[PDB]
Amino acid sequence: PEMVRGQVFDVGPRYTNLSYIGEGAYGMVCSAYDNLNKVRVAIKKISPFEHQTYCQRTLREIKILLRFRHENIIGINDIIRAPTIEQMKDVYIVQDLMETDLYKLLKTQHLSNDHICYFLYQILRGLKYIHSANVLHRDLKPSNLLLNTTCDLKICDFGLARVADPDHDHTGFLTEYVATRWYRAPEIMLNSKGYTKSIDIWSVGCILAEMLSNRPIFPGKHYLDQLNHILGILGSPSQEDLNCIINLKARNYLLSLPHKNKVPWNRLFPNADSKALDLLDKMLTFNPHKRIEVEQALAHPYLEQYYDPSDEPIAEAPFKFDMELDDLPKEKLKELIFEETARFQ
Ligand SMILES: O=C1NCCn2cc(-c3ccnc(NC4CCOCC4)n3)cc21
Repeated sequence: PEMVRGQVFDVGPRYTNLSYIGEGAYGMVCSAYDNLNKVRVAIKKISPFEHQTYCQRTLREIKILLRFRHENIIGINDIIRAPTIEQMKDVYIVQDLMETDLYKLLKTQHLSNDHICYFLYQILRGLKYIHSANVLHRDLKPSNLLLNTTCDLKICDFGLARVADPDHDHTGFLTEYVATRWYRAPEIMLNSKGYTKSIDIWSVGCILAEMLSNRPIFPGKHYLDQLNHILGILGSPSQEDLNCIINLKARNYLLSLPHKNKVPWNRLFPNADSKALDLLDKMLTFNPHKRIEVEQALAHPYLEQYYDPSDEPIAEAPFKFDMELDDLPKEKLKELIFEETARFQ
């Protein structure tokens, strides 16, 4: 029973030579050698049966990643768990080992325009597949973008993912949100539940600004401060942008603010490619209805050396509806996780 620094990692005999990677709200990740495929892999240990929320996230991810098959999306090679529902306390997700992530890379490395261009193309190609399956990632950020030595990119962590539900997206002002603050679209704080595809596009726009300068574009220190950073760059929303905001608390908050001028992209990023800044502007549009869609972003002149619609595949079977796991307790979801992972036994 290998132990990765004070913790049980029961993955053998197939997985040996274990070394710690990271840890978080997704469980704990480690590297290990696979004696069957003769290569090193990544193993994610999840213990979700204590909390119902963790049961949802585990099932969500397993279900999505098992259906998805795409070069720019991390696959699941194996799932390790106990032979019975009674003995099952943990779930181990085995994935292809990646060398690093874009969060770690941006902390120490300046990217050339060619690297920015290629990484962005890959994000969008993976995102086109995700959205074609009617799925929203909802937590796109540099630590969820994995890379290898040849600059291949894979989107990981679908724990917070949901099936798109545009008809049920409206909500009140300052309504609680789970996804990472710096990459949150402005509508999240105003009137949106984050149930539309446009929320992922905003996150990609933030990632692009981050690749251009090695600094987050909207580094809010807390929740309402996020919207101050966004408005501090985009300027005051137009009358037309405000007409889409019909709940009065959000509307009157925006109207109460002093007039702010848009900070031009060329001043924020004076070394950036003019086409990169034109695409950035379209992804970081205040109005989510006017915001560029994934297929238009792929067709933008900035990505013309890579744009090939016949080599940008879509999902064969989209997810019809969102799984009603909001009220299902940790026991019915334990049986669904057990059934979903049966194939790997
Ligand atoms: O689902 C996940 N939640 C968030 C964290 N996370 C990482 C992975 C993962 C998968 C395959 N390889 C690697 N390699 C690492 C990348 C970082 O730098 C060291 C090597 N990481 C999957 C997840």
